[PDB]
Amino acid sequence: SSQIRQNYSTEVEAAVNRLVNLYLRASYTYLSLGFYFDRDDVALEGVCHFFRELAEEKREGAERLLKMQNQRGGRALFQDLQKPSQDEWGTTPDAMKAAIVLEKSLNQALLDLAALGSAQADPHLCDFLESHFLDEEVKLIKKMGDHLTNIQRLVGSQAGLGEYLFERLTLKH
Amino acid sequence: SSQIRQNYSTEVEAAVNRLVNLYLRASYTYLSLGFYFDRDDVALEGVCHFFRELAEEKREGAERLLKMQNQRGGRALFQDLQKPSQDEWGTTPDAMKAAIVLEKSLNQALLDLAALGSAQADPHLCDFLESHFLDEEVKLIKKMGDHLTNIQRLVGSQAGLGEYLFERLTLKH
Amino acid sequence: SSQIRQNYSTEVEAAVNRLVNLYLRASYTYLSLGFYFDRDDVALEGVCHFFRELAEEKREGAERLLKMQNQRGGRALFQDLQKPSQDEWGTTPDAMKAAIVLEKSLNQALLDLAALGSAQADPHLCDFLESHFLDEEVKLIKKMGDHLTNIQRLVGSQAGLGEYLFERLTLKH
Amino acid sequence: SSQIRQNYSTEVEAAVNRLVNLYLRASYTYLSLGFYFDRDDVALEGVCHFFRELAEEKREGAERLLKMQNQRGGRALFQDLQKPSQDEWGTTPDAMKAAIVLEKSLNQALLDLAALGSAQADPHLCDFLESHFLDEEVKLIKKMGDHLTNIQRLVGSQAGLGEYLFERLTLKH
Repeated sequence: SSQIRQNYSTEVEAAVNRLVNLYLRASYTYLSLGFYFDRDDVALEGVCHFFRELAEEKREGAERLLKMQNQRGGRALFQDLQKPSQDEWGTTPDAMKAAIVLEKSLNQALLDLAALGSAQADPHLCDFLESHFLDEEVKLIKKMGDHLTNIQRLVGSQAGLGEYLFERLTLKH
Repeated sequence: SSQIRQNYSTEVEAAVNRLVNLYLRASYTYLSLGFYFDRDDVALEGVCHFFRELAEEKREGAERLLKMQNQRGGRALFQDLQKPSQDEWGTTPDAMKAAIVLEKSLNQALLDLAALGSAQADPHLCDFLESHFLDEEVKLIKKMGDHLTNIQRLVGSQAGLGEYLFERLTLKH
Repeated sequence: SSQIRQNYSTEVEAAVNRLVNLYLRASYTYLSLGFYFDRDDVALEGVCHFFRELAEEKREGAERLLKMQNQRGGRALFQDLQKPSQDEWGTTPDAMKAAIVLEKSLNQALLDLAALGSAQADPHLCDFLESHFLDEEVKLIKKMGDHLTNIQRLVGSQAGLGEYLFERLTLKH
Repeated sequence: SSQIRQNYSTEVEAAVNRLVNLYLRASYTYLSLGFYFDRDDVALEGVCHFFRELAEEKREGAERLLKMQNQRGGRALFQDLQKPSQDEWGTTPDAMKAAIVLEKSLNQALLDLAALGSAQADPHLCDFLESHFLDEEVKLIKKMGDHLTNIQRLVGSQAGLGEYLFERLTLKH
């Protein structure tokens, strides 16, 4: 039951639950990406840390959504978290490309929820999504695109050398 | 006169004045609630302080609206502030329920103004309302619902004991 | 490939992957438990925080296992994370009982891995499991049993009052 | 003579003496590796320091074993320290490979002693070996494998450039 629910549609409530699942799935994907780069036969620790920090960010996104669900008087419903799409993630550009695909899919889900909010005349969604979700997503995707461009520039020259240099000189330690 | 008014409809200007009256009326209601709980035959000071702090918040809301009215080149018009709906506010759950009804009515007024802003293509209202009003309202109502649930849980067990414990252990001192 | 794997059986490698899945599933279960207690019609925030902190601990356990998997030259393989067993978790004693069942199942999995390590003459597992896993589990289960005993003592007297008092006076804020 | 020896087999006592010799031999090998990289016609100082620090670690391991030998009432017996297997150590990947072979041989000796401890029902060996020896060895070998993977990635691109970059950007100064 809820004594507080007001102007909160069943459609939005369901979309929010779906988005929680998407963020948690993304977090899981990033966990797998991070540990792949920590393999002794891959050993690019800056990439390990980059993806692990993304896993944390996506889990935090999911938690923000769940907190909002309860604030509005909606009810969290969890579904299975499907395993990541790959067991091994190939080269650094392969992984960065996969990350961008993943982020674009999350962004589209956010765009769809924003549209739904407008269609349902639910202006709280405007405050909720605009900064911590939509703006963060635009910023993250820009950073990922920038990273992809740098690694592509580097591996065009020499692949092994390029991947090492990117990990040492772009990624944080 | 105004040398600055731009894209600010008479409808929005009027709605803003009405909302000022609603916030001030809410502030007045909370003043009465607070002092009721300070009666020597009620004597639940945590509840006194909870409602007095709400009275302050609602007055602050009204002042934010009036500042915005002037920023846009609209003109503040004040009306009588109707006395609160009750002279005595019953039990703690009675009062918390009354507070929630009051807050839901303010929230609906905010929702109506947000809708009007969209209908009038007045995007400044989006920035203005989203955080200090719509988000604050969602957060406040969640807190009130949580409080009501706790006091209901307690007075289901034993009323006197329950009201005392809630005031001592949930409410701030 | 691995250039480092030594004395690390395929059986242990598989068991470790299974245990990662179990820890992540437990983390997910605790996420659901925590948010259930944050519902406006439940509103027991000490219980919210207790389970959320457990969710963090279980995720940390999974990450420790994955780090060890790579240290040994094994290969992480992720599977679907099955949704928690319930959508709503009943009373505080209901939830604490469910937590204990969950923890006992993790503990049994740890016991099985310890046995396997001994059977495979893999003494690194002795150092790895003993403190951060086996000892932490014993300590956690003792705390949970203590909590269950306290809430049972309280709800035997008066249920609503008992659950409120436990949340206020035992659980951390 | 000893007035303290209890549950300490002659087999374990002998194995411990052998392991002291193995650690000291490893320390000696690392001394030679370090100074090879300090040759003016090699001049990779990060590699000098990496191997010198390993020489220190192995000597410390030997000293820990000797302290334990006396704590148990066993008697240290020293044998000749055979000279390292090479006078010159080739390329950085050549040396890193040689280090890994060396470490795997020490690890196997530790595994054998752990097995012997279990066979002799000598549980003090469990506490003694688990962290400072078995866990340290797993961690060290992971680091070495990671290093080998990075240098292999680099020298696959361009050997001279690769060895220089690894020394400058991976190894500590």
